[PDB]
Amino acid sequence: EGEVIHRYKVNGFKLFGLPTPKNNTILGVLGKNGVGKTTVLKILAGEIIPNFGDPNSKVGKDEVLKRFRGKEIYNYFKELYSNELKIVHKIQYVEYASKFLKGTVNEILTKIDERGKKDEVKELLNMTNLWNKDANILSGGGLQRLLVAASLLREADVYIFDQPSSYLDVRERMNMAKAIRELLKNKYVIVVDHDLIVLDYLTDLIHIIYGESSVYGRVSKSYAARVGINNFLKGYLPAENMKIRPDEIKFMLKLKTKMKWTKIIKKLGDFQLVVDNGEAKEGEIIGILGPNGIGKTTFARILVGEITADEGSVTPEKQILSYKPQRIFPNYDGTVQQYLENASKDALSTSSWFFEEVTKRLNLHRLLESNVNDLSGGELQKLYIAATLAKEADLYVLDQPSSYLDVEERYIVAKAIKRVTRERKAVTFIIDHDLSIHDYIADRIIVFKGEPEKAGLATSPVTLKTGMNEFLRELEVTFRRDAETGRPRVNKIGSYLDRVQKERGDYYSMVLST
Ligand SMILES: Nc1ncnc2c1ncn2[C@@H]1O[C@H](COP(=O)(O)OP(=O)(O)O)[C@@H](O)[C@H]1O
Ligand SMILES: Nc1ncnc2c1ncn2[C@@H]1O[C@H](COP(=O)(O)OP(=O)(O)O)[C@@H](O)[C@H]1O
Ligand SMILES: [Mg+2]
Ligand SMILES: [Mg+2]
Repeated sequence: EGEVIHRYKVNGFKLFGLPTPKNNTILGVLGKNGVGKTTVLKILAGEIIPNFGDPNSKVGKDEVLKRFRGKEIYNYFKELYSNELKIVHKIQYVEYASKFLKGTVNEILTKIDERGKKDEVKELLNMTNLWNKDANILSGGGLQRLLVAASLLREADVYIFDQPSSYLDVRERMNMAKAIRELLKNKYVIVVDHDLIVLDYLTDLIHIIYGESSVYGRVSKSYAARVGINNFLKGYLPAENMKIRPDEIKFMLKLKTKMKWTKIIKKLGDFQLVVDNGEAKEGEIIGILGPNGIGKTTFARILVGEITADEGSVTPEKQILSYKPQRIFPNYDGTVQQYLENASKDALSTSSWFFEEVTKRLNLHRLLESNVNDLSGGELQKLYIAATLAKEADLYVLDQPSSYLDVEERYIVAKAIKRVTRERKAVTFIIDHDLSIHDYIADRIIVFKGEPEKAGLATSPVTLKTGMNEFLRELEVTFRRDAETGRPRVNKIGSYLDRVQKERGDYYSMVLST
């Protein structure tokens, strides 16, 4: 019911509504995958002409303008279609935007530097490492930084960023958010992202897109950024009168050592890793965070006996472990069902707590006939997370499980990790680059500091407060608690609370409504 903006094919996905871009404003778009976020951006960018639900018909620009006349969006579209707007679009699929890239990072950026901001962006996005590398040879994260950089250098009216936090480490995400905020004043900016802290930093306004993945999406009205993210956490949109999730994502709610490790040293070629002694309690979640190339995965690999430490040990030396590696690939002949059944009797019995909380809530129950090699990154991720979690263990290690996940699935996963760990009185280490995930479920954290590729030093497990304080300080940002949802809120650099908390040394504030 309502007015269809676009439909790709008969009986296919349909989109209802569009957000209006606003000048001198950063507009966030948020929702689970498969609901039309990328479609919305491509419409806004002028790459797709809305067909108003008829994929047979070739709608012209004139027709689109007649259909919008009187409405909020008309004027944007008039300017778009009358070629009065220069549009920059940092596309979602960065790996596809790679095979048309000739030359080094420096020379690509030098070619397109229209705003004389090359050197500025180099600094802001910390690109000196990438500087004389071939665009062709770049990893996910280097490509993402190169395209975001390239977008910042362009002189344009509208800048569109589809998921710029993908492949970025915790530090890079924050730098990218600072860079966009700083360099794109007095422009139309639209951003889609699944990292809530990135969105919170970047956005003035927020639209939620909700619906059923691959069936339909509807765009909410514009909310003030803070409110929009809060309604998303509550899972309720007041204006639309819409329960978009049956439960809420709540922050800040309310003995024996199961394992202990000495100082751990590991040298790999050039890179030296040092990890401080520590211990973990039964039921406890230790988040691990730090930039990439710093030894987090090496540390994971030491804990699972894949790599031997050069000095130091973990007691007890042999325990039942369950491991979700960072690098995920289809390595199995059989179905999702066969793979899950192999892992646990629980995982697929409609009878257990697991099936409904994890399996079903991950929507893995819909992929049972699929064989593992058919699955997308997102689906393999959930499959490996679910399998890992279904196994009865003393120790769980999950490496970057939020990669490939949308904004909903990461919190469903987060919740599950907590549930399994506490249920089974186990230790869980989770490495992740989404800071809200840590805030949401980590009981203590380990911070990795140093120089990517050369040296990493990791602290013992400390309180979120103790670790975040030191981590945020280096990163030069301050966090407070939102009054309504208790979610972390990042003070925009320069802001009222930002310089005061900075003087106090209170970078990670546990105070409500700061
Ligand atoms: N060219 C297309 N033809 C048919 N279906 C498409 C096409 N492009 C996207 N879709 C579908 O529309 C839905 C919404 O996709 P998209 O806008 O990319 O979602 P999101 O960005 O929110 O993940 C998904 O079903 C997607 O596969
Ligand atoms: N087997 C290895 N041999 C030599 N160097 C390695 C090996 N495995 C990882 N490295 C290097 O060690 C550093 C630490 O990597 P890793 O533990 O993968 O970091 P993170 O998970 O923090 O990104 C990286 O620079 C990586 O290239
Ligand atoms: Mg998309
Ligand atoms: Mg890693």
